[PDB]
Amino acid sequence: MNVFEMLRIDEGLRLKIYKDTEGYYTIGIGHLLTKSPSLNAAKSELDKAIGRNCNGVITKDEAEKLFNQDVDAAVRGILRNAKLKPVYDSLDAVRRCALINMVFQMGETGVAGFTNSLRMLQQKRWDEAAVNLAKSRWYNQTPNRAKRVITTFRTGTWDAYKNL
Repeated sequence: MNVFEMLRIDEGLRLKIYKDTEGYYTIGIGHLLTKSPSLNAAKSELDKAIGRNCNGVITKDEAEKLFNQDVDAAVRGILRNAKLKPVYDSLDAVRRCALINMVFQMGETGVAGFTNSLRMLQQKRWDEAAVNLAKSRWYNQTPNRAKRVITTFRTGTWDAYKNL
């Protein structure tokens, strides 16, 4: 299993503009288009992102292209962030995938706010960090996805996804 397959499981694939769990306009593999209420603002962002008039719909290829960009941007963002990088560097390969996942879902800024949890992961206190991470809006809003990520940080294996 790799980060791509992991995220594809967590986000799903949708070829037509859709609303995410927070009610935002999204397309493809979890690609946020806008936080704006206007479907029109969304279709506009979409066309700008793809480079064609899409009329709210994209091909598999287009979705995968966006996905490749988003994962790359997530990784580079972690590597450039002063709070994130040291954590990332301290982790093993699977746990690294877990942090990429959180950053892809909630942005760098959002993850950087998990001060205490970050400190625990850095210290390799797996159990403690898992309990701390669960005390968040993140966990309460998307509990099954959060549990999958949390288990990944906890165990250092792909067990939570081997099911799926």
